Amino acid sequence: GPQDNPYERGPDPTEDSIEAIRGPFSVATERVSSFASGFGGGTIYYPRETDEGTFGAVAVAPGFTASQGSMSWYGERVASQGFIVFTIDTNTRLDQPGQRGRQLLAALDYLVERSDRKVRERLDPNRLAVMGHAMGGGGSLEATVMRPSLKASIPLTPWNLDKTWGQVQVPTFIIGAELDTIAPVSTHAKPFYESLPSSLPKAYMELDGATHFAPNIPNTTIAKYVISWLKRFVDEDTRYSQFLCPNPTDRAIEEYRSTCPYK
Ligand code: 9J6
Ligand SMILES: [Ca+2]
Ligand SMILES: [Zn+2]
Ligand SMILES: [Zn+2]
Ligand SMILES: [Zn+2]
Repeated sequence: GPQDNPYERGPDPTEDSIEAIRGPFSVATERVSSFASGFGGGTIYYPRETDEGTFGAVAVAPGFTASQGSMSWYGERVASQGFIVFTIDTNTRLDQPGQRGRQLLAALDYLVERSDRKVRERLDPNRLAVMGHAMGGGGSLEATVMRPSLKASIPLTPWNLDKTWGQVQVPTFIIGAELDTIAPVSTHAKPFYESLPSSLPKAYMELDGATHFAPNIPNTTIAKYVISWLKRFVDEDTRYSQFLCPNPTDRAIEEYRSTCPYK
């Protein structure tokens, strides 16, 4: 209930609600020009209804050679659960993970400092998160080292040649694709996960049979746990702990690792 947490948004969740293509909030968009400073522009998805209060935000980066269109399905699927979701483009499609991390932070700065009134009035600037695919997932990790005040980080089939993330202090949920040949889980996702502190709230979800591009098309297993992670950590919403702990056992999941419970 709202009395025990001012950040709770939407009705009490069910497996149905977290798997839904659209959550309880209707969503509008604002397009941001690529000539915005610090990143390549993007699309801001935001909840229209303001009667429950302001929302946290997640900036969402694509991978190498890719654009925001590869991540577009996250926009309304996650925003309709009560989040501002900014699917960005990078300065160039060839940008590397550190560059992508800086651009994720620039996108969040844009929301806080430069966005239209419609967005700015709906945003709690104290509750921000990052998510990204592949090199953008590497970027999500990088952004958390740069800005430890982030509330959550979701590296999706992440790629990074930097394998060590022990200094990360932000709750991090890594999603791996079992059969990824571009960022193989053996040398990317798994070592990133194991390198994160064992006292950090964290999880690793590996998708059975999945390729590197699994995160680029609607995937209910990805969506329901992305939503739950952001709820738990951006909103401190413990109504969603039930889906994260104990570890999920969905058939689509090859394996799940976590530091449950998240005190
Ligand atoms: C061709 C130059 O480098 C790569 O393909 C590195 C891995 C890119 C992973 C991705 O963001 O999909
Ligand atoms: Ca720009
Ligand atoms: Zn409550
Ligand atoms: Zn490192
Ligand atoms: Zn498998």
